[PDB]
Parts: sequence; structure tokens; C-alpha cells
Amino acid sequence: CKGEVNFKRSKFVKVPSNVAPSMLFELLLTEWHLPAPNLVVSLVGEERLFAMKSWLRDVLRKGLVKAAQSTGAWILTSALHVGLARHVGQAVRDHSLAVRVVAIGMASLDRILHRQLLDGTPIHYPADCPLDSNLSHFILVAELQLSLEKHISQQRSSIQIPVLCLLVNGDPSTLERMSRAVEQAAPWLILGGIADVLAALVGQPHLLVPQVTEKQFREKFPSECFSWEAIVHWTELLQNIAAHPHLLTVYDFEQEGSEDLDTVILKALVKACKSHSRDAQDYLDELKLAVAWDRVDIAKSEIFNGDVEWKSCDLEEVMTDALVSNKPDFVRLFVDSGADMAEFLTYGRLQQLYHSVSPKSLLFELLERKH
Ligand SMILES: [Ca+2]
Repeated sequence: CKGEVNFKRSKFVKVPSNVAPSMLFELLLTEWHLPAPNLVVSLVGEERLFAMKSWLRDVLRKGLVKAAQSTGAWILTSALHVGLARHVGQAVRDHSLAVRVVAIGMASLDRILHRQLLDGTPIHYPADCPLDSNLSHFILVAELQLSLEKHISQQRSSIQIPVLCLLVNGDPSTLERMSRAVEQAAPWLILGGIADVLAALVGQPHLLVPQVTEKQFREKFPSECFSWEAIVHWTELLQNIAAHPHLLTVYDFEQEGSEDLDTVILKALVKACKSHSRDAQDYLDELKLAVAWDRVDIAKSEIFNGDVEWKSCDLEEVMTDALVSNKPDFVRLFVDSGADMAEFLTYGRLQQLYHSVSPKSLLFELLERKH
């Protein structure tokens, strides 16, 4: 079901559970006419008591600023998540006001207030719970999000589209869902909340945590004391999760020696794709993203370390992209990677390059007037 909220209208798509993810994908793209996804970053952690220090908030702000600058992506921030997420919605709205990034409010309907008012045309839902009015879209209804992620990581010049999850100041309730994410072939990045526990407990000489989990749950958020059976279940859960480390990665941005947000993103992405397979056609999308960030160090060190083998045949599209974007370092790297200009350059390709002249340029006006 399609609906609009004249609040500047926000879209509502009825989300019946166990629906086809491809159906929702097609509905979103068609009805919303939004650009193709170059990246899909989904949030998994949000809490009202969750507070962000100035450093982590700034590196989150600078990161989203750089993301909206060149690449643009989709931030699957669940609506009706009142807390720190509303500030994120206001911030992304202000930064987009200042290629573009989009945010989707994939959220249920039970926790929303005035749900009967919107169920049965500006639906006024003024509640002092209601959803954050900073977002301009929503999907009205964890398994749905996981299946949507598994679907997006399967949609496919044969290019893929990356998908990543970013958790921030999570609660011990997402852990179960998090386990499914380990089986969903999706990379995960950890920094605030239970994230500190998951980080300090991911690398240990002892695989199982029969007693350290209790000490962690006691030292961290000691307001709620859970049952011992729950702690044993969650210890087994964390064991089964950390059984697969090559998809999970943690980094500390407060150490003052941290690399930029965009860097670790691509680092974890290539780390995941390396364990996924070694197909040259695989790393393409992420590689394109690297060009979008002008990141050459990680391009040469990680991608072109000699592990994967490159053939002159596949580099054509990415080389053209690097050329039109005016980034000579990557051109040098590619031509040193075996790509030969002698056979790549054709008169049709050369005309294409001329067809790629920017309209506001002077050469464009000169050629147009001459024509
Ligand atoms: Ca890939």
C-alpha cells in the first residue's frame, strides 16, 4: 500500500512480513524514481540512552559529509527509533541541504503511536511514540531487513553492488539478530554500547566464554541483571558468532591515531571479498568506490598485492571511468597493471571521451559553435 504524509510529503510502503524482497526493491525504485545504489550501509544499533562523544560524532559527521560529497549511498536507518537516530536524521537532512545520499526508514508499525490514525492526506501523528520527522521516507509494516540485505547483496559489464552494516551503541537484544548476520555473508564493523563488549570479547585464547560473559555483563550496563540461563545462551551465541572472524572487524576512532572513516570501510570490504572469492569481476564495484574516494594506497597494497590476477580485458570500463574523472594516479596504476593503451584506445572510444566533455567547459562551447 502506497501513502503520503504532507508534513514535504514522506512516502509510506506497506510492509507485510515475509514479503518478496525483490518486490519491495522494484516498488521502491519504480515509485520513488531514486538513483541506483552505489553502496548500502545499514544501521543495527540505536538507543535513547546512547550518547556519542564529540570525536566519534565528528568522525561520523565528516564521514557522512565525504559520503554525500562524491559517492552517495543508502543509510538503512530504522524509523521510530527515537534517540540518537533523530539527531542523525536532522544532520543528514542539513548536510544534503548543504549524486546524493538517501535514508530509508525501514520500521515496524507496532511501536509507532497513532498507528490507527495512519492506518485509516496528511496523517497528523503529533505525539509528545511518533517517528522522527527528519526523514523524508519510510516503510510501514529483523528478518525483513536481513532478507533485504541478502537480496541486495545478490543483485548484479557485470557489476555488483556492495552492502555493509554499521552498528553504534547497540543493546544486548540485537545479538541474536547479529548471529543471523554472520550467516548472511555481510561484513560488519564495530567501533558506545555493547560494541565495546563484542570487541573486547572477539579475540581471546579461550574460544568459549562461560564466565567472562558474566563479568562483562556486570561491568557493562549494570542496571539490568539477567538470568544465568540467558547468559549461557548468549555465551553460546557469541561463540557461534565469533566462529567466523573474517567478516567482522573492529576499530577504535578515539585512539587519536585513527585512519579516516572511508578508509576502514573499504579495508573491511576488501577483507570480506578476499575471503568470499578471488574473482577479478568481484572487486570491481568496491574498486570503483576507491576511485570515488581517491584512495590509491589501499588500492595498490590490498587489491594489487598480486593475490588476484588481472587481465587487460576487464579493466576497460574502470579505466574509462578513471580517465573521465581526471585521476591520473589510478591511470598510471592500471597501465602498470598490464593494461595496454595501444589496443584499448579506439576511434569510437576516443569519440566517447570527447562525448564525455563537461558542458560548462570551454571546449564544449567551442566544439558546439563550430558544429
Ligand atoms: Ca564485490
